[PDB]
Amino acid sequence: FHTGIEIKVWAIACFAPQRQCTEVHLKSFTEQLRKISRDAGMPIQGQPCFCKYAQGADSVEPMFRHLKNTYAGLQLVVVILPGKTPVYAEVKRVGDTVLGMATQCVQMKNVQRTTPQTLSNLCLKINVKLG
Amino acid sequence: FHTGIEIKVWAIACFAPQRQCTEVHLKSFTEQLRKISRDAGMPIQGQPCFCKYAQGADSVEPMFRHLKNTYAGLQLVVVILPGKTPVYAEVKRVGDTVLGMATQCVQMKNVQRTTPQTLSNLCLKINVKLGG
Amino acid sequence: FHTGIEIKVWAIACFAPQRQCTEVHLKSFTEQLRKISRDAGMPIQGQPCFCKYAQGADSVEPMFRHLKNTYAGLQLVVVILPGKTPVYAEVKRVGDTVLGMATQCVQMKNVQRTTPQTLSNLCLKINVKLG
Ligand SMILES: O=c1ccn([C@@H]2O[C@H](COP(=O)(O)O)[C@@H](O)[C@H]2O)c(=O)[nH]1
Ligand SMILES: O=c1ccn([C@@H]2O[C@H](COP(=O)(O)O)[C@@H](O)[C@H]2O)c(=O)[nH]1
Ligand SMILES: O=c1ccn([C@@H]2O[C@H](COP(=O)(O)O)[C@@H](O)[C@H]2O)c(=O)[nH]1
Repeated sequence: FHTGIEIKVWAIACFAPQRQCTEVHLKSFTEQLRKISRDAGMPIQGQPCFCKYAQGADSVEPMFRHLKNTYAGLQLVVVILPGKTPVYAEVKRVGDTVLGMATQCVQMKNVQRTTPQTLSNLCLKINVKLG
Repeated sequence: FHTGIEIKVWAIACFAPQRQCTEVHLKSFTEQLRKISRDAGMPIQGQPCFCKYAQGADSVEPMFRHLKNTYAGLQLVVVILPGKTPVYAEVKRVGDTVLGMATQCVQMKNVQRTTPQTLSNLCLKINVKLGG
Repeated sequence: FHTGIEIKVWAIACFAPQRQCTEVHLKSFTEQLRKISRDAGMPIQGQPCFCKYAQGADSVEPMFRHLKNTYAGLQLVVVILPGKTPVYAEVKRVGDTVLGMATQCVQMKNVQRTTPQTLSNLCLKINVKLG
C-alpha cells in the first residue's frame, strides 16, 4: 500500500445506462468513495471535474481525447461499466496505450449498490495504479 | 521507553467485520504503523505474517493456537476490536495465561482512520509490552 | 479458493415460477449442490432451513426480513431467478445494502437441469462471497 497519493483532478465516465445508474447514484457513490479514500490516506479530493454518460466502445476514444485535452493534470478517470462489455478492452487500449491516461473501471452494480468492501476493493486497485 | 526494538514476526487478527474494517483500512493502517514505528526506533517490520478476520470469543483460542504453532518467533498479535466486547477478556486469557503470546488490542475507529497521535498511543502500548 | 467454510444455515428463495422450476427440481438441485460442495471441502450442510416460492420484486424485502427474523445464524440465501428480471437488483439492494444478508443468485435454467460444471460455477461464487 502506497502512502502519499492525493487525487486532486479526476473524472467519471459512466458507460452504464443512466436509467440504472442515475446521477444521484453517481453522487452518492462519489461521496462514499471520497470518505473511505480520505480515511485510508489516499484522498480522492473534491468533486470530479467531469461526469458524463456515454454508450458504446466507439464513444471511448472521442471522450478520452476530450478529457486529456481539456483537463491538464487529470490523474484518473473512473469508468463505470454495464457488466461484461467490449467497452473495457477499448478503455484500456485508449487509456493505457493510445493516450496515457490512468483509468479505473468499476462495475455498475457496485455504483448502484455501494458497500464498504467494494469501495475498498476499488481504492486498492487505484492505489496500485497511482502509487 | 525502550530503544532498539525490532518487531520482525507479527500478525493481525481483526474481530470487527470486514464491512466495518475493510482491507484498504487494514493495509493503510499497516503502512502508517510501519512508518511511525520505524521513525520512533521500534520498527514493526514487513508485512504481517498473518492477517485475518474472525468473529466471537469462541474463535480466539483456535486462532491463537494456530498462530502459535504456525509462526515460530511470533512476537506480537495486533488485535482489532470494535469496542467493548467479550473478545477482549478472552484474548487476554488465552494470550496472557494460556499460550504466553503477546497481544496488543486496538479499536477499529483508529484503524478506519489513523492519525499520528493514535498511532503513537498504540506504539507506546507496544513498547511497554515488548521493550526489554 | 477458501478452505474451512461450512454452510450450516441457509435458505432458498425461488422467484422462478413453480410451473417451470418445480419442487422436485429444487430438491434435486439442493442435493446435487450439497454433494459437490462437500467434494470441494465447502460443505453445504443440512437441508435448507427454508425453501419457498416468491413472486415479484415486491416480495424480496418482506421475505428477507422474515428470514432474518426467523432463522438465527442464517449464512446464505440462494435465490433462483427466471432469467433477466428486476428481482435481481432488488435482491441485491436488500441483501447487500439494507439487511446485510449474503445472497447467491442462480438462473432457473441451471436448476431445471443441473450439470457438474454449472454446480461448480455456483460453488466458486459462494466460496468467494463467504470466504
Ligand atoms: O467487461 C468488463 C471487464 C472488466 N470489468 C471490471 O473492471 C475491473 C477492472 O478494472 P481495471 O482494469 O481498471 O482495474 C474489474 O472490477 C472488473 O469487474 C467490467 O465491469 N466489465
Ligand atoms: O472490551 C474492550 C477492552 C479494551 N479495548 C481496548 O483495548 C486497548 C488495550 O489493549 P491492551 O490491553 O492490549 O493494551 C484499549 O485501547 C481499549 O480501548 C477494547 O477495544 N475493548
Ligand atoms: O436479472 C438477472 C441478473 C442476474 N442473474 C444471474 O445472477 C447471477 C449473479 O448472482 P450473484 O450476483 O449473486 O453472484 C448470474 O448467474 C446471473 O446470470 C439472473 O439470473 N438474472
